[PDB]
Amino acid sequence: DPDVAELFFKDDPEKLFSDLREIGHGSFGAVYFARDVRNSEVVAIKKMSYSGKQSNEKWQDIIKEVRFLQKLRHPNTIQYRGCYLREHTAWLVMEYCLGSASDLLEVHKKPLQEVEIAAVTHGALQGLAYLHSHNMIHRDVKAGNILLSEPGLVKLGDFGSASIMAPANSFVGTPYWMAPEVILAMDEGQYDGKVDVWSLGITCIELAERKPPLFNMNAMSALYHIAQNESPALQSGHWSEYFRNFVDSCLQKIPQDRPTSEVLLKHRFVLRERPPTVIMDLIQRTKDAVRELDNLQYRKMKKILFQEA
Ligand SMILES: Nc1ncnc2c1ncn2[C@@H]1O[C@H](COP(=O)(O)OP(=O)(O)OP(=O)(O)O)[C@@H](O)[C@H]1O
Ligand SMILES: [Ca+2]
Ligand SMILES: [Mg+2]
Ligand SMILES: [Mg+2]
Repeated sequence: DPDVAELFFKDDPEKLFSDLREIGHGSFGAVYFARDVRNSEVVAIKKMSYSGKQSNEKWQDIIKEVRFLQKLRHPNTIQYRGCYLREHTAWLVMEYCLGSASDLLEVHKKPLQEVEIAAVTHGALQGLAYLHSHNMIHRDVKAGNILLSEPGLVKLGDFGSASIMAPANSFVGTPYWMAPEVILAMDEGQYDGKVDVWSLGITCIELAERKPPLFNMNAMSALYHIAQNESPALQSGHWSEYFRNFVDSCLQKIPQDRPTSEVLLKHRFVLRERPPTVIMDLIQRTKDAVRELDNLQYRKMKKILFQEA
């Protein structure tokens, strides 16, 4: 097969990686914490099976994601380390991140501090401006797809729904985070990288309030709501003016009035001076809490400590 010869390494993954532990579950299989035997380094492995009967589509999705991942070379995007094949299962290897921003919201059962939101937002934004400068669109920006890695960098992950070209016209994304002009393709229409700026605004609210607006409504009704109603905003007046302004700019409903990710890189919310260890401290803050969550042996957050086993 042309695609296997071109995109995959020939090694048997079973010989290269060990101590696999599930750290998540995707659409094609679990995602595992693992150690590369060649250097004792921890990695993340997304196993994607293409057996069964949906084999054709499954294989097609795998290759499409691999081709996208290998194009990426930016510090705020998840590092792709290659892929392997073994018995109808493709092993996509990536640098290992200790958790997602949503895992952080789940561990503390509290929104993040504004300075932490600014740091996470800034990382995700740099990653998005990088994709957009190459005519790509992520299309699924949300806290659950933003990963944190030691020492403390924030990276965009999950390129399963990305577009290699803009403008695009596919109904894709996760309802609560979807931009209005993407929903309007449910019928017909086109859009560009600005749909990610909208999703980033919703994600900012999600980090500030633990959930995106409309999370309390079923997905289908939410879609019509997003398309028809005016934009949501941060609920509380206690956040700084810069943060409130960043979110309101991200959530402009008229696409032409919404700024590109490139322009937002210079927004004061993102450029405001903050401690260079904000993320590191957050991670540590989180590790400490995971070790305290009662039932550490039955935790779904205990993975944040897997590399210590
Ligand atoms: N590089 C990584 N390091 C650590 N954990 C990761 C990594 N990539 C993915 N994960 C974990 O695996 C699960 C994610 O992946 P992805 O977002 O890749 O899944 P999907 O295939 O999009 O599945 P879903 O739709 O359920 O999110 C995530 O929720 C995340 O916790
Ligand atoms: Ca199309
Ligand atoms: Mg995902
Ligand atoms: Mg996905």
